[PDB]
Amino acid sequence: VETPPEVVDFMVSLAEAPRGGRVLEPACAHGPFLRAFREAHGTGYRFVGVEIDPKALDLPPWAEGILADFLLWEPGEAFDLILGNPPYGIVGVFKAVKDLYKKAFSTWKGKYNLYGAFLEKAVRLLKPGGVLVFVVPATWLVLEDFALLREFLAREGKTSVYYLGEVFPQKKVSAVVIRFQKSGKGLSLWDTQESESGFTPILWAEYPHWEGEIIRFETEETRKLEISGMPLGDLFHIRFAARSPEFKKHPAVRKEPGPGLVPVLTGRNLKPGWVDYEKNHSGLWMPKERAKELRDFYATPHLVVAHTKGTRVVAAWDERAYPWREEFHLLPKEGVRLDPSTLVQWLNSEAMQKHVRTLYRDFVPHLTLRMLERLPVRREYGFHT
Ligand SMILES: C[S@@+](CC[C@H](N)C(=O)[O-])C[C@H]1O[C@@H](n2cnc3c(N)ncnc32)[C@H](O)[C@@H]1O
Repeated sequence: VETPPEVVDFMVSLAEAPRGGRVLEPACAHGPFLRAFREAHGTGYRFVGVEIDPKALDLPPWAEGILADFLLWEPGEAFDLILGNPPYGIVGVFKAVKDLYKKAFSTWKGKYNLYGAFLEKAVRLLKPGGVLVFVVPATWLVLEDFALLREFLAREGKTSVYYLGEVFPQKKVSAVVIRFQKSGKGLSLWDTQESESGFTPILWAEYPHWEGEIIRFETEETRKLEISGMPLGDLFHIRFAARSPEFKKHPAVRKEPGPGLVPVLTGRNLKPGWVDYEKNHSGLWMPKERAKELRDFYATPHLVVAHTKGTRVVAAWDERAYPWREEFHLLPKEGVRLDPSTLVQWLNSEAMQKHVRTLYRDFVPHLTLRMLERLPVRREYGFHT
């Protein structure tokens, strides 16, 4: 929260409304965007603010305050411009309300997130040609739970995404400003440069036929690398480890070492290019040959790629086939032949790190399945014929 001034200024500069138009700020509180817009564009507008907490609603006399749950409020009028910084979070009573939300919002998938709902509601309250400018996390660009939100936006209007990054005081959230015009078109991806005067936009690329696919920062080098290799997801089955509880509810699993016992490995045992079979980080041990009973692949030496180490590719070949409590487990597909040592070297390479960092920056904190499935494998490390 607490939208930094330079961010509010940037958003206000992308905003527009016809003289007399209705300007709305959902989850307004004291109305930071209502005020800023008026100061920058003028008084000739109808300013409206919606707040649910009667103790937060602190608006000037020129603004029409409204106490309601934006997500469930049904006004009788559409709006020209919607400005705001929607609440970031899940389920906030809670589960009770959540179900009404789940039935009210069509883009709601998985645990979703409140900001996605605000976006859909906002678009639905917009009149044709209307404009919304929101600051939100960058997770919806790549995450699976936001696939429906992406399709929605793509089909309802033209979308512009301005990458800001980690601009808020709390540093682990990457922000993005979305400028949506309810006048169908495609997607424009912009980057920004932070200077003393604030942000300066820089057009990165445009996708006029965008229909909701993941948004990435592509360059000629990424494109090149991807067309000249095959997707890792065509050569391997990506499997998931058993969660810690499965192990604890499994007999033969001890919480103290002993002879014949092997440590249940975690992401701390995975190093770039090697596995540390020595240090136990889970506090669980079990007879190696018994791991096969939790997941069959535990008995097969295979490739392990990290999902806990952030947005980078850390991989190793588990030659010993130990039980794992996490990470991605890759099993080659039928007929795929590969060179483990060179594949591993390739995945941990600088070029691979540069490639991934270029595309997804810091949108999300960990490498996801969708990012992993598309990693290009040079045909000289593995192939299916
Ligand atoms: C992200 S804050 C934005 C505050 C302020 N506009 C700013 O930019 O700093 C969302 C505010 O709207 C209110 N709010 C939270 N959940 C809401 C909901 N479901 N419906 C309506 N208002 C909500 C809260 O009081 C909260 O202060």
